[PDB]
Amino acid sequence: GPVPSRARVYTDVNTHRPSEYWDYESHVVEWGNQDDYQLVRKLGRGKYSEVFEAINITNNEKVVVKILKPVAAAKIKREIKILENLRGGPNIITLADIVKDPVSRTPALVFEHVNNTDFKQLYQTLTDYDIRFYMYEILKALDYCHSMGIMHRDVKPHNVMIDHEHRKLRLIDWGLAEFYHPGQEYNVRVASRYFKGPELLVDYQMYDYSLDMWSLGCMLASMIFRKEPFFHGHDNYDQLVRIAKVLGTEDLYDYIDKYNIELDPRFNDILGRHSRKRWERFVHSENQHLVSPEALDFLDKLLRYDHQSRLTAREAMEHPYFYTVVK
Ligand SMILES: CCc1ccccc1-c1ccc(C[NH2+]CCc2nc3ccccc3[nH]2)cc1Cl
Ligand SMILES: CCc1ccccc1-c1ccc(C[NH2+]CCc2nc3ccccc3[nH]2)cc1Cl
Repeated sequence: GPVPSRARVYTDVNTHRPSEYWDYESHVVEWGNQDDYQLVRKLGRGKYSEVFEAINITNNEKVVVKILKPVAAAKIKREIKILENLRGGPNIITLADIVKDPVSRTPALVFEHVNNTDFKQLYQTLTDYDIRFYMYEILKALDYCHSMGIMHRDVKPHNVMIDHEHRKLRLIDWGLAEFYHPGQEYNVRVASRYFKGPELLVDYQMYDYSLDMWSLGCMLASMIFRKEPFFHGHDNYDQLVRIAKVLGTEDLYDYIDKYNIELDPRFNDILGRHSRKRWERFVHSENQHLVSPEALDFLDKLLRYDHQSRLTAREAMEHPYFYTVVK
């Protein structure tokens, strides 16, 4: 059987919490008044939800309304509990209300308003300084939820809202989030395929907060190397092959040997052998302005097969990549 694994930080935070903190199934949903909101314009969507800019008529304030489709609606208690637990934390989206549409029986989550800057245009414009600044903002959100015994499990650009005018960031869409309990075996079918950590791709269920740190490295790699997504797999097996063509197979087999992981028996024909690529092969004239030895050293410390060997969110914040960021 596989060798067990525990987080190297915030391991015991949920054991010292009363059961009401993490036992989301026992939480009672206090439903607000849906007549308190007027839908103004669509901001965007997801496979799980329809997102709108709205007005809260009880205080004439702009709000964000997330209408949950049945897939997202199934896990509402867990999403609500996690949002309530993290409310007020650094760069965490603020849940303002929970409502239901009498006509369709569909629920919706109401959030604080975020004046979001263009998604497909933020990726193209952020300077070297901006990337460092915003990465540090994400790390504040990640260290916070991890410290509160929660794994986001869906870190990607679509789940990060940026108000570039006010240089404000929010870590959003906590629908896939989970409470970390040491020794617990989690479902690996979490997050987008592109941002999945190798622990998920190899069916290593006993994962932890470090999964978010892999996803954060995928984001950074994509940004500095101007390749979106950075690991573009066709399916879950191929996703690991894409990772292996950059990180090499040798470190991958050391990882599976360390935890005694069993791969599919056709593993040698699917994965084969691949050498570790040097980060310099991804550095060209058009992206060299985003690359520094500190960016590469930081990246290398996030994109590690061994989930126990990646920087934690707090250690990532001490990295020299962030020295030039005004604090
Ligand atoms: C390559 C990603 C990245 C790497 C390093 C630093 C920042 C970012 C980033 C982070 C976030 C965004 C903006 N993403 C917007 C996501 C979004 N907008 C929405 C609007 C409505 C509903 C959901 C929504 N999700 C853009 C970017 Cl470029
Ligand atoms: C049943 C335990 C077992 C005993 C002996 C040999 C293999 C397995 C096994 C163990 C796990 C799985 C499913 N997980 C496969 C993970 C995986 N992802 C890959 C991506 C690329 C290449 C191989 C890959 N294998 C399938 C299997 Cl068959």
